[PDB]
Amino acid sequence: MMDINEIREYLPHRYPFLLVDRVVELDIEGKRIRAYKNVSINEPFFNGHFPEHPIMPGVLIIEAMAQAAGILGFKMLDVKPAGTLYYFVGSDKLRFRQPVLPGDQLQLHAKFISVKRSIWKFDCHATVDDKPVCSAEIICAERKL
Amino acid sequence: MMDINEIREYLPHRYPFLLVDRVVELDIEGKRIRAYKNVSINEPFFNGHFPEHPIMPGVLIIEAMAQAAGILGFKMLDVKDGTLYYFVGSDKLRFRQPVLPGDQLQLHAKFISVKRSIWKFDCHATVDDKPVCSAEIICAERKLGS
Amino acid sequence: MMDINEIREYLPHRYPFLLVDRVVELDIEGKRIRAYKNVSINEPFFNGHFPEHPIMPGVLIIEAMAQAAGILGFKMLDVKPGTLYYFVGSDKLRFRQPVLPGDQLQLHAKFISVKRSIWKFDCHATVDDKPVCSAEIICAERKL
Amino acid sequence: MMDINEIREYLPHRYPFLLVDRVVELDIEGKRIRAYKNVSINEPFFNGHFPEHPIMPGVLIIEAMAQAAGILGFKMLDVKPTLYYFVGSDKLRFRQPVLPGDQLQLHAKFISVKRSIWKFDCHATVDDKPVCSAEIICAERK
Amino acid sequence: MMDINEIREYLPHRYPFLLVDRVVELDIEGKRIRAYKNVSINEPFFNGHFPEHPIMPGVLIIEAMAQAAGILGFKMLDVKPADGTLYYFVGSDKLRFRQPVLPGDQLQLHAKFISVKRSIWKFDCHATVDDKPVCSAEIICAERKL
Amino acid sequence: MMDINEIREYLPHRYPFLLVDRVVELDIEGKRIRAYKNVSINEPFFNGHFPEHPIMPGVLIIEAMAQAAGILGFKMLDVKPADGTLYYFVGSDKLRFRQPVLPGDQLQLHAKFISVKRSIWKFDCHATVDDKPVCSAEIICAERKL
Repeated sequence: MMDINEIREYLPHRYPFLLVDRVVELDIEGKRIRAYKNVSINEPFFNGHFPEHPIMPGVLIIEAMAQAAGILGFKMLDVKPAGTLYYFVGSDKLRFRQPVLPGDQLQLHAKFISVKRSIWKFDCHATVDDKPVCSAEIICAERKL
Repeated sequence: MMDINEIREYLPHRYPFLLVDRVVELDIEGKRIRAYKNVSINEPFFNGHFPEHPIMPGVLIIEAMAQAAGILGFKMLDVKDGTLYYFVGSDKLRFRQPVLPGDQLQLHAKFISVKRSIWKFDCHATVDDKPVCSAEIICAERKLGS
Repeated sequence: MMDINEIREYLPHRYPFLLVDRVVELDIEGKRIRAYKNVSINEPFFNGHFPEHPIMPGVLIIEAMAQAAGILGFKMLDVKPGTLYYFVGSDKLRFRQPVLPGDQLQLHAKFISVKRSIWKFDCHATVDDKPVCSAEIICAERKL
Repeated sequence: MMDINEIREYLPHRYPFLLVDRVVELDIEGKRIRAYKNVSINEPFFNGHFPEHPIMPGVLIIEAMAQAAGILGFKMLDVKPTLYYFVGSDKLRFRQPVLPGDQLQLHAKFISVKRSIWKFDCHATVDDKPVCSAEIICAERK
Repeated sequence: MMDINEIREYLPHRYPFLLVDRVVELDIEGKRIRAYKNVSINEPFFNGHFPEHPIMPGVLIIEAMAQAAGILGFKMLDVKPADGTLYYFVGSDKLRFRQPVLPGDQLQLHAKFISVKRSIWKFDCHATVDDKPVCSAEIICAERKL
Repeated sequence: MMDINEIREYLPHRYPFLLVDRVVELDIEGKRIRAYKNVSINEPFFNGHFPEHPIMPGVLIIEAMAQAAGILGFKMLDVKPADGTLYYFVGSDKLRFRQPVLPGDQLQLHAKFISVKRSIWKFDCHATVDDKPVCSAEIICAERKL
């Protein structure tokens, strides 16, 4: 497990862009991670997306996954960042199904695929109550701000 | 059972002070309600309470409870307009364990009575079924603007 | 007198949860404190409490008193804080009238007793010397 | 006296740019107003001006003054939902910084209007000491 | 040639999630649009992404493009989308980021119409700063109504 | 040229009051400076100034000019960064606005050293959009310790 403070030792992200509230399982060997992001109406983006109809942005669901991928990529090499960041460089298959709503517990999954040099590929899935909500193959480049 | 949109039809509260994200059960016959508030680090009060140690203000837990009760009240009398149940007191209130980002604050409100338009509710808040806060909420019907 | 920066040396709270704008009197022999919070429509919480009807949340009034209480606690023992007085409970908490934009929320906190790490304060809040809220605040002095 | 709800009926400004918390006196006879803005540490502009040193931006003191003038203007012509656009000032001066916990007193005295160009004599004070003073010039629009 | 007010007539997005500041060219016969988003340090997301190292989130560039696409949509089918109607971002194949967008940059947004089988629309979008390629992707929206 | 980080080494201003997004020209010999501030609808003040009619507060334009002047002041005397010094805005003359700045505009900031009497500086300042005048004033500062 990992609470918000540990999470913040791995991600430089801060308000209003830290989209991982907890990491429930770190399958150290399976090279995969399970974490969630509580979706609440008391978040800053809801008012603008959209007035009268709150729907968590999809791009934000993407960002949530990449952030989880990042944590994983670090724990795998049993290290503690320095600044060091898994820069979101691209993505292939990227899809959404049902929309995420206030009150939902966005579940995040990321599985290690490859890594050619500095590039990393992850297979990420976001789900609400087991029902799939998003899926994409995230691509990151280990960089240093 | 009601989502954020239904919730906002009974509570006049708005961002950044709407602290009930969903109502799982509204037993109008038993005159009680069960709902919750998702605690996320991505909320505006965390940066200030406290930097480097996110802890949901207890006063917000009270606020979340009073809002839970409020929904029940409005429902009990089909009260829509906007006026609310003005939080006027509590004889006893206690906190146990702090609430943290990631928690799902479970809210319980049970209608007790109403004399002179003064409502008393019996509320409890819990996380992972462990008790977090309990208190007797006193609200008094009033029109916003009075 | 204590300006906002001295207050921030004692209270770890920050925007948008620092609810004491100035400490005006500190009576240590009598174990009481007088401070205040300025209410302004230019505060983040007003847009949501409530649209077209700005009223300072009662819970925030409580928060302001608990915060003033803590300053008093540290002051009573010459402490120069990572200690925090956690709000662990309250007895007979009551609100008389609502606090509105333009008001100067006066905060009074008086030491009642202490049993180890559990402190009890007698608190009141007033606008133009009129009662607005009162309660017995219970705090637990703990490491943040 | 005018509370915040009435003020919001004469000014189109809304959070985070409504800088008049209360109108204590509105002298329609003398064509002048007396209002104030409560300065609290819980305002959005303090974190950025400045970290460790909270000082109300002089420009917001100017804006607060212009806004008090605007309430006078609208009262005078009984204007409901236009705007009193800030077009200038000739001599503007700041004497001391305004800090958290200060009650920013705002004074506006109507001077004249010609071709829809309004001119007001403004002053701001804290604990009755002078903080700012300037001649605000506005022009109706929208 | 649309300003911010006209834009808010087509997109239901509002603060802090409206990322199209101006439409410089709307070529309907060419089924393509050109708009931009002024990037300023004075925006809510920079403090969190990242402290002392401001970099516009890539995901927000994707969002900016999906918004420009939506504006092109409505204009194409000559409608006045005054009814919460929206182009719900459903997916995207091949998405790339070629360099960080920083404050002061003027995010140039380009969206080219492609297909439209049933209610699912497809757009070929590119983002550039100082004419240099920044991002590129294939946005797939699914017209629905909130 | 100066990017946002360099700018933040000279100016202590932070969100939401940093109004210089980039410095394009620093002419020491001529004692002038050219910088700009990107105006985006995605900024905290627009919602309040005004709802449905976004206009950049003229006073913020003043602030933006004073901030650019400060940078000029330091560069002129080769003053190394974070000095803990602030060019405190203490007064002005001939302040005039000729037209509103709107979302999408790139506010151009010009500041020209006029004279210095010990700690009191005077600058000749102008702001423009698309090279057309928007604001002008003589900015008087007092170099003091933050």
